[PDB]
Amino acid sequence: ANEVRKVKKFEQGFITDPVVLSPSHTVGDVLEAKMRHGFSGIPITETGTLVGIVTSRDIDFLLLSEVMTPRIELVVAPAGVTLKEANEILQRSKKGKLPIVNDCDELVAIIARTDLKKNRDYPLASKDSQKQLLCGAA
Amino acid sequence: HETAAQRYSARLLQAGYMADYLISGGTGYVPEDGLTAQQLFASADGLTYNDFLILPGFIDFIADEVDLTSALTRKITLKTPLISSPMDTVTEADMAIAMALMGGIGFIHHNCTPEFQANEVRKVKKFEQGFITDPVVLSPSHTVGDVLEAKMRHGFSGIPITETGTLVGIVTSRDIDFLLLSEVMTPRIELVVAPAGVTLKEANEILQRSKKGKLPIVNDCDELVAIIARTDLKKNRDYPLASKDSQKQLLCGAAVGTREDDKYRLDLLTQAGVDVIVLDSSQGNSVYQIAMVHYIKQKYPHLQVIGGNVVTAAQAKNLIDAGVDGLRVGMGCVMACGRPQGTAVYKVAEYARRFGVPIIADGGIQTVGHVVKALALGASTVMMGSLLAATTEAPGSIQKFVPYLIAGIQHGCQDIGARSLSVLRSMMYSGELKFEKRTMSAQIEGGVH
Ligand SMILES: Nc1ncnc2c1ncn2[C@@H]1O[C@H](COP(=O)(O)OP(=O)(O)OP(=O)(O)O)[C@@H](O)[C@H]1O
Ligand SMILES: Nc1ncnc2c1ncn2[C@@H]1O[C@H](COP(=O)(O)OP(=O)(O)OP(=O)(O)O)[C@@H](O)[C@H]1O
Ligand SMILES: Nc1ncnc2c1ncn2[C@@H]1O[C@H](COP(=O)(O)OP(=O)(O)OP(=O)(O)O)[C@@H](O)[C@H]1O
Ligand SMILES: Nc1ncnc2c1ncn2[C@@H]1O[C@H](COP(=O)(O)OP(=O)(O)OP(=O)(O)O)[C@@H](O)[C@H]1O
Repeated sequence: ANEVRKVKKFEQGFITDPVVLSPSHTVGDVLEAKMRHGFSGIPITETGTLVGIVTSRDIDFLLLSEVMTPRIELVVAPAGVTLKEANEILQRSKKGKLPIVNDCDELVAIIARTDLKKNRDYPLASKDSQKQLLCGAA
Repeated sequence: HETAAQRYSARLLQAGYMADYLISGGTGYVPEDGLTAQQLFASADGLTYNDFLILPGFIDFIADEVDLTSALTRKITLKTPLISSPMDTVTEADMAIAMALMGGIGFIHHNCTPEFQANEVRKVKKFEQGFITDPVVLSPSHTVGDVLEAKMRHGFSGIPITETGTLVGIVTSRDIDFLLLSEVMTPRIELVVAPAGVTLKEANEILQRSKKGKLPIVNDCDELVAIIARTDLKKNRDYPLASKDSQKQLLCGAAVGTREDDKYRLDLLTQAGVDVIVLDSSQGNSVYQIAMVHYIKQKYPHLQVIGGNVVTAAQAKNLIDAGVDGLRVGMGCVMACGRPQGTAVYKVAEYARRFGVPIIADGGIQTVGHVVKALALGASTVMMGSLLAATTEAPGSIQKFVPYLIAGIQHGCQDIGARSLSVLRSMMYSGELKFEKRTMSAQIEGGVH
């Protein structure tokens, strides 16, 4: 059921199933996640999908808990956007993450700049009537 | 300097229990067992490092108090008794920096155009630890494609920019990832540049606030002088074994040939500021090497000169009294001349020592045991050969690898019971250190084969 959920929710540019950490978290248990999942730019709010980001450059000189980015991030997707619009925002912003936030002013999805370097046109879409990927189960 | 009998009797009296100090001094008797070095080489069998052992002594210090300070030449001194050999397969500007940061020295090889060797010396003298040596600066007139490919040429991609060469801005992959333009990238606005030359620990604090990947170093003229990269600040180590000159920058040497065409090579290297010259030659005692020696000492009276290879006291005499300040003691390690290396090192070291001209035991060293030996026989420094080839510095990393040899030498000179290589040699020449020969049956059983 988890795998199928993961597959139905793909969204092309956005990160499927992003990791949010809790502002009540000393950085060592974030810094090791780079040793667990490999990625290391983590968005930060109470438990799930507010303050900004904790990112490798914030930690690479160091213990502390939340002496990193408050709610003060650069330009972001204000509700939900086309991938082509976020591609232009990343160009001006130069930063590596781009949050998407809802009208309640909380994170709802996130983008990574490295994936925007490599996303493609897929005319052979294989999408359902709800415009998201088809998948099967044995 | 105190003998095993002096140290045992004194250190026993530090713990506590007469006419035993008054009837034989601090020499409270020890058995004679094994050969002094002068006896070992008396038989006129030509020994090499596999043929003898050093009978263990009395230990009264930890394996981390074995001072390794050695002397390279009459005036250059090193924190480590190692050297990288002047070979194309071993030493270039990268390994020369790596050796000096490990307290040794490196000699840049000479199998090249004279200009290339002078450039590789210049690259070593100007190291500065945290800063990027020889940064790449691009012109505001270039189209971005000829910057974006440099990432395909040199691999890095945060290029500082100004009129032709060492600031008006920067360009980085983040300025270029989405696209060809000619100039649209970050103009002068930079988040806390260094206004002049600064301490590396100050730049370490500036990068923490600034969060950017590059930190320009500028001058009161409002132009670049150097640049720092964040990735190097994450990793730069302590190097207390400094190997620095009086001007507080790295020592390095250069090999030169002895040909008539080499006064020009020697000029370019002395203009690049090289600290020491090794006269590369298969046999050093030649009229045109003694001419080359007299020529250097007549023209550049500051430059230290290490005499090309010898294996006899007669060769060592002719080069010393020509004025050289060192000696590569090694030859023939199929050619009809040469000497067994262990006998060469002992005989040349024992001769040179009369004048104070330390030697350099180059040739056929392939274990840390052989290093400890070559240092017990009289060599002041050991020149690591192809042992360093197939490391990542060779044209598994020299910075990580040299500490192994250091700890090995220290453990050795601890079992021998000598607290510092200078004491090891003093203990050898005074006949306090005892040696043993080894039949083939005694080394076919105990290692080696
Ligand atoms: N916050 C995140 N939550 C979950 N996965 C993420 C997250 N950030 C990065 N990833 C994973 O890594 C990929 C993007 O890598 P990215 O360039 O963002 O790494 P990074 O955070 O910059 O890593 P690093 O700091 O080590 O360079 C995504 O496709 C996804 O697989
Ligand atoms: N959208 C954003 N707006 C503002 N600041 C951000 C944003 N995303 C990340 N940051 C912060 O900016 C700095 C740089 O992070 P960024 O994602 O741009 O690169 P990075 O993950 O450090 O990349 P890299 O590790 O490869 O050098 C960090 O302090 C980070 O917390
Ligand atoms: N401007 C430069 N000129 C010359 N060498 C440089 C320069 N910038 C970086 N380097 C080289 O690149 C190495 C790594 O630097 P850095 O991590 O900052 O690369 P970068 O500019 O961020 O490259 P990239 O954007 O591809 O990751 C440095 O140790 C140095 O050897
Ligand atoms: N010292 C600086 N002061 C201000 N801006 C700078 C400075 N150095 C670089 N920049 C700019 O800041 C942005 C990010 O540069 P940065 O050095 O962090 O990227 P980078 O590390 O080279 O790229 P990457 O994250 O892929 O490794 C770019 O627009 C760059 O031109």
